[PDB]
Amino acid sequence: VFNITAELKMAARRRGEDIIDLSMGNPDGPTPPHIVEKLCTVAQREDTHGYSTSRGIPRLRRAISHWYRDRYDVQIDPESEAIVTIGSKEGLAHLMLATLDHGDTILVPNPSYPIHIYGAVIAGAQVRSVPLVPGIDFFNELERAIRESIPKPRMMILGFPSNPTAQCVELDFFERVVALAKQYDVMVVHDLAYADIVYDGWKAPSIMQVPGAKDIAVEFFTLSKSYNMAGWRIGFMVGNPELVSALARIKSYHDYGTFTPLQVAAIAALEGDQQCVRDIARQYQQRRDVLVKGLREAGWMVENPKASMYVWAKIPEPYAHLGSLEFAKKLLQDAKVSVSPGIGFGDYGDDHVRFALIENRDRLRQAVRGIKAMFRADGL
Amino acid sequence: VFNITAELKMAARRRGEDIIDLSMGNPDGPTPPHIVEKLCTVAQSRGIPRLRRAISHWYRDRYDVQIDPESEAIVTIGSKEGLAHLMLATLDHGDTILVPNPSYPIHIYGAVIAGAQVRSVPLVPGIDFFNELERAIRESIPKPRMMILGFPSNPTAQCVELDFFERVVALAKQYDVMVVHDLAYADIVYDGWKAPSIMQVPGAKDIAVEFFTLSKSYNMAGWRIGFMVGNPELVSALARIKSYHDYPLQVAAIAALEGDQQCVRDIARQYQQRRDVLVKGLREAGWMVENPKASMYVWAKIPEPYAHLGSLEFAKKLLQDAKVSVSPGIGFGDYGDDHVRFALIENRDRLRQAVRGIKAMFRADGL
Amino acid sequence: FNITAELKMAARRRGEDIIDLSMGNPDGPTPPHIVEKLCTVAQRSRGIPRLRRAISHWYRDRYDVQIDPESEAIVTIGSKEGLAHLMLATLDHGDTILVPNPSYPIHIYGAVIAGAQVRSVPLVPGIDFFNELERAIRESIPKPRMMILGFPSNPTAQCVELDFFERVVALAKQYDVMVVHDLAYADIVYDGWKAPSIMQVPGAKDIAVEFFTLSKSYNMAGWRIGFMVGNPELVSALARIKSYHDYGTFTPLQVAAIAALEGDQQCVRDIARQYQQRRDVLVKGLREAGWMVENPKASMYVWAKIPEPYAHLGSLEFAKKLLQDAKVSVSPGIGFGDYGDDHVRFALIENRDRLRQAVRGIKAMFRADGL
Amino acid sequence: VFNITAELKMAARRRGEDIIDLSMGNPDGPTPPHIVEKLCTVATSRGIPRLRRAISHWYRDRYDVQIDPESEAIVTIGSKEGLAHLMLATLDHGDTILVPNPSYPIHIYGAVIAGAQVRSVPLVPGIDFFNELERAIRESIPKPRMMILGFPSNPTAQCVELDFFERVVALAKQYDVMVVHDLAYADIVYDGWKAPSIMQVPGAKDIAVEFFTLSKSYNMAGWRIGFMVGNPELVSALARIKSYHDYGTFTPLQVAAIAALEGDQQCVRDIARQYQQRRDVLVKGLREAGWMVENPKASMYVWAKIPEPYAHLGSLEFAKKLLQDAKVSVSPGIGFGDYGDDHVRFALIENRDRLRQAVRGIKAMFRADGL
Ligand SMILES: Cc1ncc(COP(=O)(O)O)c(C=O)c1O
Ligand SMILES: *Cc1c(COP(=O)(O)O)cnc(C)c1O
Repeated sequence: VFNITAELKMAARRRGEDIIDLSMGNPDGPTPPHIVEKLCTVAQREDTHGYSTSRGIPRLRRAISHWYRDRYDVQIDPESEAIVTIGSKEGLAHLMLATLDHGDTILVPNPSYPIHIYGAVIAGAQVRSVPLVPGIDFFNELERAIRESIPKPRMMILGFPSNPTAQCVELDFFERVVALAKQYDVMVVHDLAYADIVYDGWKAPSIMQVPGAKDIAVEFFTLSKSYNMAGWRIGFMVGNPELVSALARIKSYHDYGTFTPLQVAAIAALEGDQQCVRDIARQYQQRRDVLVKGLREAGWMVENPKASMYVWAKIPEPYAHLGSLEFAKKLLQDAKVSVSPGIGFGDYGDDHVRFALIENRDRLRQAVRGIKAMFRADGL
Repeated sequence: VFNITAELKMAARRRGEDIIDLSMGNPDGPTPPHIVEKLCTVAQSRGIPRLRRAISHWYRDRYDVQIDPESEAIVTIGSKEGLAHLMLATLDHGDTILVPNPSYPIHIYGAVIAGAQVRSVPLVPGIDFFNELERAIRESIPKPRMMILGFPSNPTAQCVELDFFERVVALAKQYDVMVVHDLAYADIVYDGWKAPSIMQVPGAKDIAVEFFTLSKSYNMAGWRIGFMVGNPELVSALARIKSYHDYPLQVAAIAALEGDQQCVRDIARQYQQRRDVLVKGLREAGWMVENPKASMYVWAKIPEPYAHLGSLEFAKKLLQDAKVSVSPGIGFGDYGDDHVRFALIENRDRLRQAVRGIKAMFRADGL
Repeated sequence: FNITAELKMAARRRGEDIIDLSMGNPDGPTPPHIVEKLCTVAQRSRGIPRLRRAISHWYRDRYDVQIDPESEAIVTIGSKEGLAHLMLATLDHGDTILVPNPSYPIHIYGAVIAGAQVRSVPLVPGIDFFNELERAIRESIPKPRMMILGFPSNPTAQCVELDFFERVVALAKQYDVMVVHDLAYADIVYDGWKAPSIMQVPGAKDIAVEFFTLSKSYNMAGWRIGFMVGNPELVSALARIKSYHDYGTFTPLQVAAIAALEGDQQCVRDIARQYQQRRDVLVKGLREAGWMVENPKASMYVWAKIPEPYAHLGSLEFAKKLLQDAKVSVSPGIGFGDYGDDHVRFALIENRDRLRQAVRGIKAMFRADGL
Repeated sequence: VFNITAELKMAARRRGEDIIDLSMGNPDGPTPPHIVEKLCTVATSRGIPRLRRAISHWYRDRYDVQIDPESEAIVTIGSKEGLAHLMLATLDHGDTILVPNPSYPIHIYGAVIAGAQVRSVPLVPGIDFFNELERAIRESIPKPRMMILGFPSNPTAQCVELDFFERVVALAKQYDVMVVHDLAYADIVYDGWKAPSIMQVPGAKDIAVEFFTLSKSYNMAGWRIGFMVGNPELVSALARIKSYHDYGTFTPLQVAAIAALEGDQQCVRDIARQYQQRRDVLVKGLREAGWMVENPKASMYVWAKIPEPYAHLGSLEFAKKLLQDAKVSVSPGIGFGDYGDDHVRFALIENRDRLRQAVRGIKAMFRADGL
């Protein structure tokens, strides 16, 4: 369905229209200079080679261990419990191949990030979606989902802060999941891509802070959003040492490691001064504030996200009959603002659209003006 | 879990106990002698045309339904097998199907063949089955390929009216989800209650198939002869799968269908009287079990004071203390853990003996 | 086989008297003492414990072989269905099995049901079979899970000695490839011969199972009753699979199976010797006509090399010629694998007079043609 | 099984032995500055149009082949991964693919990971490869869906001419078996020899695709960039699976890739020359010691027949001896398929002084063995 709104947008650009594109999570801004300089400097050294070791260069797995200790007081063995990925999409897709085949089911929330589905369907797995929405007991539905699939699902894939809803959970959420996943012996994957994209002084919890999460869980983190990595993919997975090893084995038949100069560049991102991450977080918080306040002054009472790069907006009553896909087309044609239709994230999302905070503030104000002129011209 | 209770039962008889076996669902009764005689005489790809003509007449005479015997009917060696081959023809390996909970698992073998995965759908008092069915469809990605239903129902004895089927069929067509219906207990009905066929619903043949076995109606337990009727493209799919075998009870089985039918009535009558003894008996003992309106089963809710134990442990209690073997409800799914299933497959004297074994158990536990 | 069965029926609807030696179904009646028990018990998960005892005694008295009735034998609803279930128990979807070419396709149903791929191993005169079998084992990755064999063979009638099996078993142990052997035609033996069991090879049960269908030895076509013996862990696999499938094998057939296997074997001796006399009439008639066929020593088939003037036709089109011109239906050899395409199969399923009418139509065809 | 050889090597280093590592074929030389520069200054699923145009020009200039950049070309993330995805897009459980033996093990793996089974076809002096190749097609049911080839070859260094490819293509077209060709070593050619593309065969595109990686030609090892050309449907298939995975655009790397293809091509010739010089030193050195290895005509590899006195040890054991006695790590031929158990592979990935050091170790080992 995102193909549909990608086409309409591109048609609008080719018509010459000035479209505020708030429909993708591609960071707009530049990569921090220390990171780019390392990459370039290391690539230019005659002794450098692109290929590296199966699990990542030891110094980088060390940096990831340190990142866990410092942020979460969590122990990750760099030798056995950490592995460098070529971004989390690669990482996940490969964990699924290693772990899933025809005859297996994974559980995903609805609405959620569709990448987690594709990988599993590509690996041969079936997907069972679990409602994650206001006024439904998630833990009842998750436990139903486990009990009422035969055979039980091998795995459940969660991601907080959430894409697309911006939902944040505290540590007692993770305790429940973990105790539940151990009870039925279902593996937990957790996607921590938005851990640094956090507003109002809040911190994102890792699942690896629960005692014995390592016995049942793995956790993916990507550098894309925290460090504005554009046209570069790198991250890691940690936790259960057998799952880390199964990802290592599958990867050795696919790649020669992550591009070495990018791995060295990741060391410079993860180590040392993290002001560039706080600035990126801050830049999103203020874009959030212009968007949310502006939509509200126009009479669209959108909810204020506590994290992620997304405002997950409930379709106003007077347009609710249209559906998300139809509404998002209207926003594009009438307001000259590209959004993602909520239905693209699962059927429980059809009453919403998602905005990504990827244009600057003036542009955002221009998006708000376009939406407000639409309301006015529709008689609202 | 049935293997668990089939082995404790055989361990009890290993020990010289007089166990009243009400746990299998297999007729004790004699096959009508005219059918057995025709087997003796005969001994001296879609199935025999004659046998396929017989099902067509059957479908017309019972249900006013048109079945073309050239294309819309196929003989099977039983519904487990036929369901296996359909699944094989219709699923990609690993695909999903919908099974009610609680229900008799006629899919297990198909699941082994197709690598099928089951989404269990609650079919229980208190919950809206259609909302749950549509939910399970929607929430499985990709969509399930089929839903397997059976009325009258094993193990619940739940019967349905035509309007259920017109409602399943309308929903099936809405999501292009194939409907398989097992009419195995169509003749075992009580009190002028009657069993509709999903094929009475107009346009059913665009989305549904129906299986019937001879084993319950005619006491042909293990003769394994049945048939499938429905969509002609799915009949043809089965015929392909059967043709890979490249290959007498079929012939004998003609007598069952096109012969005199009083024996089918007499069989249902036998089960009805048996039902009356156990139900009456259990109730004298204060076990206020529901009277079934159809099928060979009494679906008994576990008395509150035995509720804590769960179906498995109550069944162990029953086997140890009352010398009666029952099917624990959880063998039919988690939504059956508060029941047991009795099969009316012993004689009435023996049903009485079981009633007295249950009573005493209750006398000794202070009820 | 469908093609030739359609042309045959076409010819009959046109009023032609076709001598059908194409189908392969026993025409004789089931011995009374067998039928008797089917009737009587009908009126009144591993197989009946008594029937598995009758299998155990069968192997002890015919092959001096110990088969433990409680763990090493199991009753089947025929060998085709029995093989499918074994395959479901031991194959992962998409795995490969080895099969001789040419051979009768008893594997096909299992292959489709278990999702198995097939690798054929040429089994023909002048090709080292063991070379090809091991080569087929080594050139497949992952290793094939099983090889399927059947001696006396359908369609070639080939017979092997006990040494052929001790090499198979020894090879199968080397690579850890399961052996399945089909003893179907063991009792259909001629001229004083006794057919050997793979289970006579010491430690055969470590790597192999053996299947017997009652159909051929006892005129029990359509009865769908046989057994498997061998490895206890493979038998237990089959017992599990079968428990999901059916409540149990039709007891009257099981008790009929006991009459067949226990006691007086005079009726199997008589069936054999009948096939022998039919063999002699067809083999002799065909040679008299300058069709120099091989003579089988077991089984019901005369595996007949296509005469050279008709070799360019292939087995399909030549068999069509037999049907059209001689009024005889044979099974083309290609239906058994491409390495059969210079043969046709004859089944000894008509009476001697009918077999002579065939030989006669065939003689006239050579005479009408150039030969 | 190259894990055993990599573990022994690491053990030796851990003991301070100076090991000349000629096992894993990892290019050791630097990427040309002009390529690497484009990484610094720049920092759909079919690829940047300009890159696909460069691909097109490369096929037109080198081979006189027309490849529509719109429909017949796709940027991969390198051949290893790109092939792995083509396999996931085209293969599942129930398929079999065909691979030579000995051959490049990474093809086998992508296929297996996708769930295909693999049938290997001997490609060795003394055996007729096309006869065995057609047998492998005909004797597997279902018939294999694809065959994967690569010349010049890893590990054997075999080079073929266009005549070879036009017989593959015709055989492929006769049986409708797709053909995958790996052109990774197109530029690593010696002594004026030249490697053809399967696309020079007219109608190749109806049945065939070709992979080329920038890794060897341009010392871009681990850069995760290449492309695939040929059949538009297999190209579209690769395109769709890429969309769903969304592993990334990697414009900087595509941009660098453009610099490789459009830049001065002398660096490629320099790279080939360097390997030709290292080959001259290893071949001449071994021969002076009395090990008369075949001179490769292309590829980073010397494919050395185990000398007769050591033949009996087999390749893994002879490789181990080479590491212990000569202080040289080689890859044992059996890791490439059973038909390679009589060779070892050297990779020309160490400089000439080091190659001299290897040779001296190997000579000292022949001398201590009295051979
Ligand atoms: C939940 C989540 N995980 C991962 C990613 C990005 O993954 P990668 O590291 O491959 O860039 C995103 C970007 O959309 C995301 O939203
Ligand atoms: C091409 C390549 C290889 C190939 O050598 P093998 O030892 O045969 O695997 C290895 N590593 C890299 C980085 C390569 O590019």
